[PDB]
Amino acid sequence: MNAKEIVVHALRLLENGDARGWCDLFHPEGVLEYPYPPPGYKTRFEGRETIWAHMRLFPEYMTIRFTDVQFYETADPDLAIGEFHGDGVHTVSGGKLAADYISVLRTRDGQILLYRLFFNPLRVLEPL
Ligand SMILES: C[C@]12CC[C@H](O)C[C@H]1CC[C@@H]1[C@@H]2C[C@@H](O)[C@]2(C)[C@@H](C3=CC(=O)OC3)CC[C@]12O
Repeated sequence: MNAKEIVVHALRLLENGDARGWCDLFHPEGVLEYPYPPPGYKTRFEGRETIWAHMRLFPEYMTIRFTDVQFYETADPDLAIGEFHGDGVHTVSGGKLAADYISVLRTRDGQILLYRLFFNPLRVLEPL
């Protein structure tokens, strides 16, 4: 798949609570980044296993759906840059996360080398 197809397939996996499948999309040496992380969190997760250690916990703590996926037109199909919106619900709290993302994804042969995901960490600290 090209980068834009991988992005949309990745969002679909997360919406279904399938964090294992989402991590499976990364290259073994692939990198997840949160350039604007919530206080305390790392900004960079290197390697598929390190990413999985982090993401495996998500499905139990939160449910999410995405909307408004829009891509800017790049030159190379293995790069996608898109904005979208996520609406998460904390399972225990009932608290809600409403986030506008911008993402940069670099792919190589159907696997993710870089998934750079900008969001406003203030939306995380202020559930609704
Ligand atoms: C930073 C974050 C904040 C909510 C909660 O504390 C869990 C952490 C780790 C997990 C993290 C959320 C923020 C969320 O917006 C994420 C970035 C969200 C993602 C959206 C995305 O495309 O991939 C990941 C799913 C869950 C998420 O990966």
